[PDB]
Amino acid sequence: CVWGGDCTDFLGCGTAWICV
Repeated sequence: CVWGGDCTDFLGCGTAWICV
């Protein structure tokens, strides 16, 4: 749940930066 990222936090919420 951020914006301007590569991956996803929760889907529908926003992106995520670092993901596994």
